[PDB]
Amino acid sequence: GYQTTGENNSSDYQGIIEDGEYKTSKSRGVGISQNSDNLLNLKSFEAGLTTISKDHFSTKSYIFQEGQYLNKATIQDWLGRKSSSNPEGLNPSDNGKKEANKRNPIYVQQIEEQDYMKQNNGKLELAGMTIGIGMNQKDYYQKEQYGATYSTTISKEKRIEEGKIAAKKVLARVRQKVGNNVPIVIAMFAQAPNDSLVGGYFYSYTVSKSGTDIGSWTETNIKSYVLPATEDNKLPNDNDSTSFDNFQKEVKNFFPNISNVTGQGQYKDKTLQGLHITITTQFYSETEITSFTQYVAQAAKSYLPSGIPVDIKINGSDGETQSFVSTTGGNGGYYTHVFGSY
Amino acid sequence: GYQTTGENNSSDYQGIIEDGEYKTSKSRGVGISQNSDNLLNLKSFEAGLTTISKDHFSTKSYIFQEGQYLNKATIQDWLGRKSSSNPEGLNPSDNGKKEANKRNPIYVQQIEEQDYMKQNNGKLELAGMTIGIGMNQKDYYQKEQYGATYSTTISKEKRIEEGKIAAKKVLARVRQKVGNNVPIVIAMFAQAPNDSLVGGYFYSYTVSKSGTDIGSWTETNIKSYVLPATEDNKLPNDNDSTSFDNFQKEVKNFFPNISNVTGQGQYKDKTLQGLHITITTQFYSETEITSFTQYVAQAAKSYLPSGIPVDIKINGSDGETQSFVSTTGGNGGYYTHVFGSY
Ligand SMILES: [Mg+2]
Ligand SMILES: [Mg+2]
Repeated sequence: GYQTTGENNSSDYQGIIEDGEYKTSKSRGVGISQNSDNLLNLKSFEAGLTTISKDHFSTKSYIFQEGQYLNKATIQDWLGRKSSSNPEGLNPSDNGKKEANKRNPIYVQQIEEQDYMKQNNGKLELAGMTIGIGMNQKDYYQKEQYGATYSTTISKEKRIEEGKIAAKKVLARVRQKVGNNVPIVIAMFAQAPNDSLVGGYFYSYTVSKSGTDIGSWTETNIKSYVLPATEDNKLPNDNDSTSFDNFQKEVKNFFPNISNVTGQGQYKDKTLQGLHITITTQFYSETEITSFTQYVAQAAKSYLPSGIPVDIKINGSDGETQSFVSTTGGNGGYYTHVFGSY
Repeated sequence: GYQTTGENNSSDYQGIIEDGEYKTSKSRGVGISQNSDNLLNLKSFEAGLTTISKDHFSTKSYIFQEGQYLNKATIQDWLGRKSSSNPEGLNPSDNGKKEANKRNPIYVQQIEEQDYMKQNNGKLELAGMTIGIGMNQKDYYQKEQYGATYSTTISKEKRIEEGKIAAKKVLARVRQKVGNNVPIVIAMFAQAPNDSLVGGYFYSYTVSKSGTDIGSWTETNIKSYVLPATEDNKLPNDNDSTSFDNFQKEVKNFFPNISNVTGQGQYKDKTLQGLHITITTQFYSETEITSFTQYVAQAAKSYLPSGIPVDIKINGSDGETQSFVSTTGGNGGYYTHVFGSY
């Protein structure tokens, strides 16, 4: 039969085990290949789809089911170019043209489904769905076989337009599979370019309560930014940026050997929501790890912006995590853990 | 001047920053080379030296100083064979013999110092010291240049005897450097062999309150054991072993792809004190990580021995830690953290 994973709570969904195995997505793997040139796009797409879901289908009242209605083959077809051989393709036909401004580009890069279930007489019933559609900003391609990479820059306006076109087709198709009564949230994502140190971002969503017409769109403004910031990639808040810089300076030279400090800040508009930081250093003893971990927690509380969740992973040179330091936010909240040897 | 790292507390020592840098050991690095054929010996030696220290020099009343009195060069000399060129060597002279039962073996493999300080008029003063001496069980060596590895098996009796001989020399030498009034704990360790999946163990200690004579020895019995257990390497408690096996079985097949589960159990005599477990699996999405992490916490609470600290690191296939699950012990205590993307 089915059992849940996890307990009922206000932060995460319970998931599903069926017949002794986690009930994996019917499209498992498709996102890896669709994002091969920048896997951070997969990670931010998925993370954002889950937060959008949490805002519409409460973790307290829905169980999360990995998407079952759209399988890998179907998503692969939809992500292909339309042709007489692939009539369901959402991307434009190959007009044969090699010029970046004349070709029909790939507008649609990834699609994921998350299903939200309610319990009915010991059985799960589909009660909500979130669909993400990831749209290219740059579409990379080759003029020749193992040859050089070119790109078509898709304007924000065109991306938005083609996203709405794709959303309407996806909604029509999904409605045939799930029926007319399930609320469906469709969330539009902009893929980061291949050289980006952060994944892409969600820019809008719509909620279809019934039918196939697309109603309003609600614009969204959650974005991630690399740390430390640079002249070309500034944070929305300079004070947060200088705070990070202070933390980095305070940590970097703890040992004779310099420690690398990088991270991401998540913003809603211009307001910092959280920090994720990774420190990488060379440790040569367990007591060095204990001391550094204490000092990182001190430096974080002193110098990093307060009142927000901060997670700091402390890795050795080989990438093995030796400790971590965190606060959920509020105040007096840092926590540490060292993954020591017996 | 000096500042501490960390806050005053009952679980860890505060450490020392001097002139903007952590005050590293004067023998930093020596343990890496002394344990090259099994680095788990370094890790368990250091971890155990810290726990022995905590039992004698309270974390609430001493600051930890990385060993300053014995430098790398001196430890290297002491760990060498005695000769007219190296009169301070603690290991026997090279009698030139190639037969494993005729050669003088290397008895002494590693030495580490930890210093414990009290504050006096804004200055730190040496108030205690722990010295570990690691003794071989098997001593590996070559009869020829880039040639084959042989070993001398050193009996438990001989190891113990030679350990006491080495301890007395180390005590005499250290007393000249630190004076006659500082309590010195000398802790004897047995190196694990080169193929061991666990580091070695502390077998005895003595406390020198003054002078150079070695008093009693107190036998100790903390040991680590690999998980899952095997016919050749059983846990001291079969019920703990079968409990681990149950946990492993319950986790292993969560995904279509099998998950590897290994670990260590720390025992005092025959009584389990704690578990460290590492799970390694292939994740393809952030929702898979959330669900697995919940389920690991459930399985741990259901099936693993209760009333002890358990730490479970959950790694992806590339060794990157994706989440972890822990309880300090007692009851209703599991905690989880997912290192998710924004
Ligand atoms: Mg320095
Ligand atoms: Mg299976």
